[PDB]
This record gives sequence, C-alpha cells and structure tokens, in this order.
Amino acid sequence: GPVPSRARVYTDVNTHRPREYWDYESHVVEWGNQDDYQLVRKLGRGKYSEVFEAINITNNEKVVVKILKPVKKKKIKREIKILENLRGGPNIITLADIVKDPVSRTPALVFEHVNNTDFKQLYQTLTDYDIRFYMYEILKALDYCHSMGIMHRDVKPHNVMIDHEHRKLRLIDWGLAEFYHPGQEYNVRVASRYFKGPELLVDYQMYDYSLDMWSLGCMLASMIFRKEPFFHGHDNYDQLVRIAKVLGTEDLYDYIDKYNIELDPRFNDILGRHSRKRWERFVHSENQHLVSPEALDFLDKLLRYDHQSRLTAREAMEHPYFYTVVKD
Ligand SMILES: [O]C1=C(N([O])=O)[C]=C(/[C]=C2\SC3=C([C]=C(S(=O)(=O)[C]C4=C(Cl)[C]=[C][C]=C4Cl)[C]=[C]3)[N]C2=O)[C]=[C]1
Repeated sequence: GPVPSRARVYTDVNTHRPREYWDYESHVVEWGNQDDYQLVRKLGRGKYSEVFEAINITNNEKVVVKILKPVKKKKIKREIKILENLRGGPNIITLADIVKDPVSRTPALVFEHVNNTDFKQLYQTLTDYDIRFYMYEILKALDYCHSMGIMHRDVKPHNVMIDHEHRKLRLIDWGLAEFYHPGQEYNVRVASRYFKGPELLVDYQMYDYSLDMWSLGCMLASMIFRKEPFFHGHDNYDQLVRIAKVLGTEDLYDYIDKYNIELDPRFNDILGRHSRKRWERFVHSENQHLVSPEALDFLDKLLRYDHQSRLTAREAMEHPYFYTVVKD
C-alpha cells in the first residue's frame, strides 16, 4: 500500500492543544441578534453558501453575510471553529458574528467587509512590486493558519480579497479548511481544478499544509506569466497531464514511486513522456517585466510534485524574491 507522510513543520500542533480546540463536532455556537443585520444585495452563490453585502445597524457599517446551505452538516461547525481559532491572525478574514437566518433556518456568518477588485481586472494591473507585496501578505495568512494546525485547502484568486486602494488583503472562504493531524487521511476532492496539488490528482490522501503551497505557486505562475490559469486542464485527469507537460513525467514517476502510489490506469493512454521544461520558456515581451531570476527560483521551489520538498510558508517568506518588499 502507499507509504505514509507527515508535515515537515507544525506536525504536532493539534496534539498539544486542548481537545476542544480541534474537536469541532462538540463546539457550541453562541448566537448573536439576526436583527442587527440587514441584507443589501447578493454578491455570490456557490455550492455551499450565498454571500450578501449587508449593513450592521448597530454601527451602520457594511458587513458580509454568508448564509450556509445545509450540505455536509459537519462543515458548518468545522468552518465556525476554524474562524474562531484563527480570528485576529494576520490577513485572516474576521468573523464578527453568527446569527440564525430566519428564512434558511441555517447559520449566517457575519464577516468584516473587504472592498475587492475582480481578480480578472486586478491581476492585469499588478506591477512586479505589487505581486511580491501581495504574495508576502498571503504568506503571512498561510504561515499563521498552518502554525495553528489548519490547512486552507482552497487557495485560489477568488478566495483572496484585495482592497488595492488601501493595500489590504484577506484570505476568505474557510469552508474547506481542516485540522491537520499526522497520519490522518483526507478527502482529495478539495481545491478548485486549476489549483489542485499533484497529491490530490494522484489520490494520495495523507497530505498536509504543503497542499496550500502548490495552490499558491499556481497563483504566482498565473500572475508573473500573465496566464490565467497557468495549468489549464479540461478535467482532473488532463490537469495532471498539463502539469507533467511542464514538470516532466520522470519526476512524476519518481514522486508516485516514493510514496508507493499507483497512477489510475486511465493515464496509460494520455500521460505520454515529457521533459521538465525551463521556466524561461513562459517568458515573453508582455510578461518579462514581472519575471526575474528570483521570481523563477521562488516559483520553482513551490511547484514541486513531492509535497515534502515544497517551501513551507515561513521558508517562502525568507526567499530573496521578497527582499525588495518594504517590511511593515
Ligand atoms: O467565507 C467568506 C466569503 N465567502 O465565502 O465567499 C466571503 C467573505 C467576504 C467578501 S466576499 C465579496 C466582497 C466584495 C465583492 S465585490 O467588491 O463586489 C467584487 C466583485 C463585484 Cl462588485 C462584482 C463581481 C465580482 C466581485 Cl469579486 C465580492 C465578494 N468582499 C468581501 O469582503 C468573507 C468570508
């Protein structure tokens, strides 16, 4: 069977916290007053929630209200407990309240509101400096949640709110986030297609925080190369082929062989044989101002098949790529 794996950092954070910290099933929700919040307009609907702009009438301030759908019930307390655990962390969205929506009869989560620009608009605007600045800000959030024994598992542009005017960033949508327990086997059906790590795509369940670092690397590549998304698979199978067309098939086989994983036989006809490509291949006159030797080295160290070989968040923050970013 598959060889086991453990995170190289924050391995035992949850085992040394009190049980109530991670045992979310036993958590008891304390409700606020639903009449404090008036819905103003629908912002979005996903598989698991509807999100609204609202006004808190106790201060007349804009808030965000996320009305949870009754999908997987366990997700509800999991998300709530994770948000409370992380509240106050750097660039973590602040859960301000929890109310019972009278129409859905489900929890509505009340968040601080962030003024955002659609990433499709904004990423076309970012300078080299802006990219490094915001990547560093995301790393603060990820090192924080990893240090607190939590993996996000849905890092993607849509889950990073940026108020560009005030240079403010928040990591949102913790509905897929999970507590890391060494040796635990997790659902591989997480993350959005273009940001799924190789571990998910080869059905290796004993993954960790390093999943978020693959996802971040996918974001970085799309930004510095101006290619949205970078790995553009038409399904979860073709997603791995697209990655292997860049990182090569020999290192993919080395990866699955290390963990004694067997690829789905489905890949036999479609994977082919691919050399590892040099990152310089994706540089052209329209993105070269976003690329530097430092950017390419940093990206190279995030996008590794072996989840154990990727930079950790903290190591990433030490990288030369960030030397030019003014520290606050
Ligand atoms: O778990 C969450 C979630 N979530 O689940 O989506 C959202 C949030 C907060 C959000 S969502 C949210 C906005 C702002 C906008 S926006 O300013 O309206 C940006 C736009 C607009 Cl005008 C139109 C189309 C797309 C977007 Cl992104 C959209 C969505 N800002 C927020 O602070 C917190 C926690």
